[PDB]
Amino acid sequence: LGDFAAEYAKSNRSTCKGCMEKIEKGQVRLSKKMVDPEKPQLGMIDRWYHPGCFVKNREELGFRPEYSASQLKGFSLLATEDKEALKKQLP
DNA sequence: CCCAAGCG
DNA sequence: CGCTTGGG
Ligand SMILES: [Zn+2]
Repeated sequence: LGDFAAEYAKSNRSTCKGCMEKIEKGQVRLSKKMVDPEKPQLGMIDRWYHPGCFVKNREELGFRPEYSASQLKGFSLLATEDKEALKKQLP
């Protein structure tokens, strides 16, 4: 059961591991906590995705369309409008 | 110049 | 953890 987060980007310095394009400050982003090959030195760090790019990879990231949004830690803290958009985007 | 939030 | 850099 890989663990997931959802939040508004704290900054514009993070990069979407999907499209490899930088995410903008304030933009809704999703993460799988997960060791990096490069820095196993680091333990379980966040890998961030555009919700779209995330969705592209539900399988490879081990997303459980069953449980749904509830499984994204922090999902409840989002604007109602934003909460909605995701529910839709979701398997 | 400065330095800790942010990220990786 | 250590580095880069937003935000002073
Ligand atoms: Zn992306």
